[PDB]
Amino acid sequence: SMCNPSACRAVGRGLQPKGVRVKETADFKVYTKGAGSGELKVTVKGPKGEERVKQKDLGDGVYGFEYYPMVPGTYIVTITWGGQNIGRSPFEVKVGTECGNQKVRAWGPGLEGGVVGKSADFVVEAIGDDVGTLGFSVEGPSQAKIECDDKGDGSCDVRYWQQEAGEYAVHVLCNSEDIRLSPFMADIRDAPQDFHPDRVKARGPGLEKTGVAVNKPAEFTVDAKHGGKAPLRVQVQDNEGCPVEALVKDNGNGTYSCSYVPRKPVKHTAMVSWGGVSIPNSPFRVNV
Repeated sequence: SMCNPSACRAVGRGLQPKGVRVKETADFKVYTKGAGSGELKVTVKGPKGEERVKQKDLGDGVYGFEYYPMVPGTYIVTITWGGQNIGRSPFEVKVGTECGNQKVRAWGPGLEGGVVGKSADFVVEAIGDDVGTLGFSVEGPSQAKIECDDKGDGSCDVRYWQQEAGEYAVHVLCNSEDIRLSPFMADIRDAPQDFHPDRVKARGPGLEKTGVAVNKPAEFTVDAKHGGKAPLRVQVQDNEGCPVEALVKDNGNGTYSCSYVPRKPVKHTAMVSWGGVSIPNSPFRVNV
């Protein structure tokens, strides 16, 4: 027909051994296209026995799943294609209690996705002023090379590099415990041919080191004519973890007229990724 479970992949935060906490949605996807004629079965076993599992057909042999852990402890996720375990099934998942006082937060394109052979980066900035020890590790189809530089500013930049497509688990640890939402599931894509995230320049008043005022429409342009075709993502937030609104007008030629309005003369951070990869100079730290 013929059944071939080795062509199946099971990825998602709901399958990671550590990091998931109670009252969180534990999500994961299963890829089955190309695995021949078969049958997918997903079971989640917790300390309370059977766990409810919501399934959603994502098209093209991809199926999304969500279970909702309520009590800490060990959960087992069994994923089978024609009676044979898929990938690393069964998955042992240790669900923790509600996270305590967060001393640090993390955001950036490298926590959500990236491109093969390209740098996947994010930033980890301090909450308050109680200093500790930050830990980083990345698990996936290949061993990523991690680099992070303490900046004293309280926000230190983190980068990891790989050369294999797939989903990676990025762990940010504060005093040897996964911070909230850690591990972060990054979807690393294979590089399009014409796509050059390098050379995607973003100039403008809204991105300069100085010169941005509060309640002013701080604009900037993202010229990307020789960068292939790939989605543009603009994300802005202040010194706290609070996002502020961005507006991205596709001007139709390959350039973009981007706008965001700050609402505090406090330092904002504007991240511009092209095809899931930080363009040069991003993260833009703007003294608004």
